[PDB]
Amino acid sequence: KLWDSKAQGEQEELHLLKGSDCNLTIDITEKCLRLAQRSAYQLHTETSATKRIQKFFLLGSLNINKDDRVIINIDRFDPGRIIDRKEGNKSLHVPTAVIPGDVIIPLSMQLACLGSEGVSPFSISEYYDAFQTLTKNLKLSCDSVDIKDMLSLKIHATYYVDSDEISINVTSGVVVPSALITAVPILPVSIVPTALARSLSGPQDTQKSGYVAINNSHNLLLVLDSDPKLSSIPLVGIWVDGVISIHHPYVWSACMRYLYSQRLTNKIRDGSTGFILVLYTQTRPKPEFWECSFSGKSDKFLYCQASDDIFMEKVAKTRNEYMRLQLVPN
Repeated sequence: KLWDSKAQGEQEELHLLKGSDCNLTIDITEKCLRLAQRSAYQLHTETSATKRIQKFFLLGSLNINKDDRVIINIDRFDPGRIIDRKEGNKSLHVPTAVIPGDVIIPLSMQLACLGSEGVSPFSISEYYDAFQTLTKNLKLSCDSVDIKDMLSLKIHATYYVDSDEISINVTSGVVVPSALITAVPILPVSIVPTALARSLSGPQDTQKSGYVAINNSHNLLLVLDSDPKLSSIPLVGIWVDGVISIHHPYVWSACMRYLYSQRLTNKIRDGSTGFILVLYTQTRPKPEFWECSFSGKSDKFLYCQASDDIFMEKVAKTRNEYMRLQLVPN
């Protein structure tokens, strides 16, 4: 045995939305929706044979509240640019300017023909391809763990304009990995007191994470997520700093990242054997140790949509009105 796996506390079940009661909240500022409708109507009037389906992007920020409540605050519309790689004749549709920290939400909107009770948001023809691309990015990324790389959200909006007001039915849908991480508190393991370990047990509310290596003396060495030795060094887990508890969604995101990464080719401890998590919480001077395991289906995902009507005055009252959407999964 590489270390002692005896449980020192209650088991915990990890998932992205566990702390948030499986609920994902979306707040969209009525101003950015109004800009989206304006652009859609211009497009819809610039050509007459093309059916009215506009292609835009919305831009948001990811925020996590007092009680681990995940909220996406979408407040910027960006019509986007078209670029041509010349691989295929069809031109490509891309956001205007991808900002680091921006949640990119593809926005499709169309004027409803007569009446559409059935709502199909984030259809499989486009959402499915987008989510395949998303998980492909999640498998190969070398960057720090980012909660934004863990979900793919799209919005379909059906709108109508009359002389008095603009009315819009907004259906917003998201997909995300379903994997639950089983976590068991375990007894502390000796860590080589390197400079990283000393700075880690020391004192900003910025999350950071890394990976866990082992040396000849069977002592644990903490490693940065940017260390080039990671490609073949034997890895047994991760370290995470800067959260209040294990229920913070950043922890589930880091666990998923460790399990999925194919840049780490020497993961001698994984989900079947159990791997180590060194958690440097903000409420304790020393880290907590957990053994994590997973045994279910690897490529299964959670998804859902929400929809609501909104009625807007033609004149944008100088308010900060917004629309709140929740998560109602299948």
